[PDB]
Amino acid sequence: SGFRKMAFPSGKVEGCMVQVTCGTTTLNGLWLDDVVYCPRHVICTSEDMLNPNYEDLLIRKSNHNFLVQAGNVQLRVIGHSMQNCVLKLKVDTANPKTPKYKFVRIQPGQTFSVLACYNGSPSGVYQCAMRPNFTIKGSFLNGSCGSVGFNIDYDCVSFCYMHHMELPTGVHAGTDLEGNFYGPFVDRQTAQAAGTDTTITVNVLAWLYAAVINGDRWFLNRFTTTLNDFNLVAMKYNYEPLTQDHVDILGPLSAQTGIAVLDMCASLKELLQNGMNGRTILGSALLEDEFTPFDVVRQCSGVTFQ
Amino acid sequence: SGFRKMAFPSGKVEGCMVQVTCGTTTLNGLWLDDVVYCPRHVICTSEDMLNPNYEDLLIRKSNHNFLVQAGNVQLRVIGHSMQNCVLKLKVDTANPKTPKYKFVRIQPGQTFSVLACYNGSPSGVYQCAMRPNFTIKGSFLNGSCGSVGFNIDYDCVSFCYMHHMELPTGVHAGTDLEGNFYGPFVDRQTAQAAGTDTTITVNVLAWLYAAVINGDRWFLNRFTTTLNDFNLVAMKYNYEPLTQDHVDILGPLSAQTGIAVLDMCASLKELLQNGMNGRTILGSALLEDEFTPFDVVRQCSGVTFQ
Ligand SMILES: *[C@@H](*)C(=O)N(c1ccccc1)c1cncc(Cl)c1
Ligand SMILES: *[C@@H](*)C(=O)N(c1ccccc1)c1cncc(Cl)c1
Repeated sequence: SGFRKMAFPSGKVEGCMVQVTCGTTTLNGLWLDDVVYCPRHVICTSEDMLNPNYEDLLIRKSNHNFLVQAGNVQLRVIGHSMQNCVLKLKVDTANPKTPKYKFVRIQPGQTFSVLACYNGSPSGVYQCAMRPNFTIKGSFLNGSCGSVGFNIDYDCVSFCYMHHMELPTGVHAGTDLEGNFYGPFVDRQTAQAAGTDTTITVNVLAWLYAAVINGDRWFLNRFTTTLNDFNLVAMKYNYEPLTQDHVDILGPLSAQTGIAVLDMCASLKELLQNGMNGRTILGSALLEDEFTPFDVVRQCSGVTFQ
Repeated sequence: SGFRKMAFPSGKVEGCMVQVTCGTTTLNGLWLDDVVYCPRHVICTSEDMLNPNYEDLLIRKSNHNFLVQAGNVQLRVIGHSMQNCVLKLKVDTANPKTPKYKFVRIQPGQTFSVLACYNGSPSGVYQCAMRPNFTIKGSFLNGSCGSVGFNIDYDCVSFCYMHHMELPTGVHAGTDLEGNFYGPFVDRQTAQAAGTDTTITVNVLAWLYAAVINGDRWFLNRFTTTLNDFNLVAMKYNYEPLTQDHVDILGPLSAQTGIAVLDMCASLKELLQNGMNGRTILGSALLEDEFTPFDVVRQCSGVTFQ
């Protein structure tokens, strides 16, 4: 029992983190086989990151302008190319710690683990969700760009995020590992802002099921609701719509607890309309929306990775 | 910016986890140099864990009664001994992945990372605090016993916790790595219960400083308080006393923010007396007490580990 914001073991990713330096700019890179991936804004100085022409900045660079450090061991760069917003640095040594991996792009609503890094050295690991507005509520300081987000499935690391920037509200934006930004953000200095967010409804429902599995039942009730009537209430409280696929995905958790999905929707309705009245759910006084149905099944059932 | 429940990178500990099997009992062990550490209740069956005489149970065992698996590679046990509530299994191979380590015992109020494991295979990583009542609010299923808690300081892993059992309220108890339980718990079947807990005051204050550093200031006020007058209020709300050493420890965070410690106490007072009035602090609607002053400095300043 218990329920925690739980990340994947980070060791497989720790063995890929390196430090990339170009001029006075130092950030983090990801070393898989004989390529180091990193943000292309590694080639920018302070005045460069205003309206940068990255193609122009890159043709002015040489292989020897890039220093890659894997621990205390220097990696010789033998090739470089730009792909969207990431740089690909060909090095003369393949990483012997390369795990089985994929480059995947995730959906808003999905979760992943983040291994925060500084100067190529891992600092901490935590769980994040992709917000509906394509930002993430991360924890990142200066120098963290290049840190990656990932999921692990058995032995295989699915890299889904590379960190680039902080937005003015303190939230974070970055790219998938092909260099394509999540959401309407660019790797330059503009007035870009997050734009409005919503609560991830299916995840809140998953977490209420997590609570029932763990013995919190005070918020249950005898009422039911229709999907349409629930969706009317969700829209009023800035929750995103619930679909029949969301209902289907919640099926196993429904069947394990004996609580129909639309019955749990009725509970969520009351919670939105009445608040929590001085009580808590899984140690929280807010409706938590950063656990997916998969996350709940994994933690309340117990799947490992090798 | 941002503030997350952040664990240490787990890779150094992943390389020490093994599976230990005795009869039909399978759990997790920690392999450092040529010793595997695990709970001594590995030698108990179902009827054994009622009023077990562990000395009697152990003398009946042989080296070959213990199967240790490190991945898909079997480890030959060449010696065994009991030390308090842990078993020490001497194996014929030293773990080549042994990090620099220490066995430390932590204080209630301190935090650590937990690498949850099943069948010797890591499942997830998260942050925990030692509660004042010496339990931990973990996330553990059957088979997790033997999982360890730890902190990392540069390159050195300080192991502080080995998981043993779940108590009836869903919280968890275990030992330090010398086999000595945290709190008044025993590795047998009794009606043992957690006993009353308190909120870790110095940690709440640290977290309010974390919030100010990150831009939440709504809870600040012009009032101050004396240490004695604050401690009168804390006792009424089941917070533990704040000492002059707590005030000293909060010094750097006070100086970084320009908010005197006793001024932040005045804010906490008002928060305890008035609630949070529909607002949140660092994304939480409760006063959070599982970050130490060290945790806040590490995350809001950015220290790594190698
Ligand atoms: C990612 C990175 O290294 N950035 C810096 C920081 C300082 C000098 C050059 C580059 C960075 C950080 N945040 C946003 C952007 Cl566009 C670049
Ligand atoms: C730690 C462990 O392996 N336990 C079991 C579980 C099933 C059979 C034997 C031993 C265990 C779990 N929780 C409490 C205690 Cl005293 C033992």
